[PDB]
Amino acid sequence: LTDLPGVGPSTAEKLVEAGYIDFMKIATATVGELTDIEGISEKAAAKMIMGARDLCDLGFKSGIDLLKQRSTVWKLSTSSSELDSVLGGGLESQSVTEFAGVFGSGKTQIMHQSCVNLQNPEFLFYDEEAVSKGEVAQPKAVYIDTEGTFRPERIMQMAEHAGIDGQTVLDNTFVARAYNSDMQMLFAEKIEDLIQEGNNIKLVVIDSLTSTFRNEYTGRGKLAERQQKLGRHMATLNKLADLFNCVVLVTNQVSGHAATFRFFVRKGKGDKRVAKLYDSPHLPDAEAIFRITEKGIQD
Ligand SMILES: Nc1ncnc2c1ncn2[C@@H]1O[C@H](COP(=O)(O)OP(=O)(O)NP(=O)(O)O)[C@@H](O)[C@H]1O
Ligand SMILES: [Mg+2]
Ligand SMILES: [Mg+2]
Repeated sequence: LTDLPGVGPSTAEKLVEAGYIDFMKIATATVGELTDIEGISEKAAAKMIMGARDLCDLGFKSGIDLLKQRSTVWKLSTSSSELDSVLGGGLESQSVTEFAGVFGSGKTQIMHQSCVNLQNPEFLFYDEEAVSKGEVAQPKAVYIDTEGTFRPERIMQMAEHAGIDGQTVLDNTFVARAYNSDMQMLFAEKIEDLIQEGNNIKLVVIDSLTSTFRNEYTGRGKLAERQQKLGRHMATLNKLADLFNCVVLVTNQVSGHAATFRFFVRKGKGDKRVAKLYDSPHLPDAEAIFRITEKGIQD
């Protein structure tokens, strides 16, 4: 931090104590965020922000440099061929993907499968020229469970069928049981703390993203307070995904909010499930057929 213009030993201590340990967080911070650190002037805050931006090279880019930025995105396999294809490779890091669907369509199953797949290095697709092995080493997941449906037995089972160690998944997955939107949102904001503690959080799951908000803001009169709260939640999720190059997955039961990739899942015959991609930034709408068995997601 002292490398930053105007930042000395004392200021650096104030910053690290306020959660600002890396340059990107400072480079992308508002003057308000820093000035509120107390002892950090608005003039110094402005100087270090401008300084961090330059150190991080946050300016105009064009040509081949545009491709380089896009290549920092790695993708996680869903264990389904059709689904990975519809996704253009797999679940994207630096974006939020929503799996919406009717009761029992498999939203939670997909969340569990992703936690398991994170521990199979062959399921993380990336360009080794833009993404180093070190960046995706010892990956960990965070599962914010707002429904109470996290099931360690299912993790063990899916892991077994995938040929990987179930306990290893459990050891590298953090679960937080949230009973309301306040806890849900706070846990999400605390993920940055886990990373500062040395945990390479590469997958974040929110199951469910919308349940608490709906139960708390039923009265369709104060829909403003609700949309404001959820919007701030989503903004935190998107920034977290971008800054820490990780995959953010969220579920939503449906029989409006921001999400970069949107799926609607319904049941097929028995084992069968059909997931319709109806919104993404660069892909055409398409449907993927897969199944959910004791092995987890397959086909
Ligand atoms: N161990 C398992 N073996 C085979 N199928 C399983 C297993 N566990 C779960 N399933 C399937 O997963 C279905 C439930 O999927 P689930 O992910 O909970 O749907 P959901 O969308 O999250 N439901 P909800 O949260 O209520 O809206 C079951 O009813 C089973 O068919
Ligand atoms: Mg993003
Ligand atoms: Mg569920």
